[PDB]
Amino acid sequence: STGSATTTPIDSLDDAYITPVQIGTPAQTLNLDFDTGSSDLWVFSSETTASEVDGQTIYTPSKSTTAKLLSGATWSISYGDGSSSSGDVYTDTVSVGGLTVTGQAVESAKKVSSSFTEDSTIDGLLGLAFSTLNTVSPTQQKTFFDNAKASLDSPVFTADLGYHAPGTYNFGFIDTTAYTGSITYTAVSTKQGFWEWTSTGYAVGSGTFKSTSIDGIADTGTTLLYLPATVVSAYWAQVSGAKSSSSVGGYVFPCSATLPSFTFGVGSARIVIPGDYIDFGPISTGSSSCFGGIQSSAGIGINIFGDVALKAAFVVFNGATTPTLGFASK
Repeated sequence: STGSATTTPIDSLDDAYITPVQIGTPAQTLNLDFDTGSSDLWVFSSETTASEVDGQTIYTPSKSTTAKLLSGATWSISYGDGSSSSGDVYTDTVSVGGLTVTGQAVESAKKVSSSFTEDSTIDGLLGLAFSTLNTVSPTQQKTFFDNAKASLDSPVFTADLGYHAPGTYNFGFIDTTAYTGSITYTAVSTKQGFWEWTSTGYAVGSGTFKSTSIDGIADTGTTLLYLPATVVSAYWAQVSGAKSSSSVGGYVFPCSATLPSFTFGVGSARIVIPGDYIDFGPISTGSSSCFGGIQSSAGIGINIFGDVALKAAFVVFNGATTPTLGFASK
């Protein structure tokens, strides 16, 4: 089997991407944030504290003939941005782009933090990291991908995120028309539960390539590119007037700037992030100070190849017995 679904930016900055997901019988379609940096499929629901729902579409398990309470199971998750959610668990039928999993754990939120409430466009998350990170207790649950894997034509999914435009998540096949040149594959460590890999270096603009190992995670659920302070300083030094602002919470730059590209290495291959992808617009409405899309990972404890990086590539998440990651230009 295979699946193919379009993923759409939630706003004009590509802050996140939503993908429609069918849950239950009859189908209830919710727009979920596919997150290769976590492993829980959770939704706003009829059980979510009413004051914490503000515009989201909810899953109502009592209206699904295939929903079953997973008795005794609870979940609770905290994300790198300080947001969080928790609740109980149902199993139900879940379909993405025509690919169906029966008995998928659907984690129903009883509580969500303010960041989730305030984002009317995201109805929940669909985790695509390794199932070892799933938070369901006392019986850990599998991701949608883990459940689908044996049925797929090939044990893979691909992320093809757009810049200010829709893109595609495919399951079970590689669309050879969706990228240019060849796909370069690179080793993955699953030791921390992430799609963790090592970039071979970087370049800023038209500058020379610096060969240096950068360990990090491929994370569709993180907006920006978070890299070591040395690398980030070298990038922003090429932008007149750019500076790290403790008050804003990162590097800012004059909105009048033209940003240089940023290249990262995948083996001997190179992925080029155009300068415009690194612009996250005014820090507040009407400001001439703009927020940068490349930020320091110092104090996160891990480097994160988030959407800024991933949207410059066609990315293969290969879930074979020994997982790997593939990157192609597009």
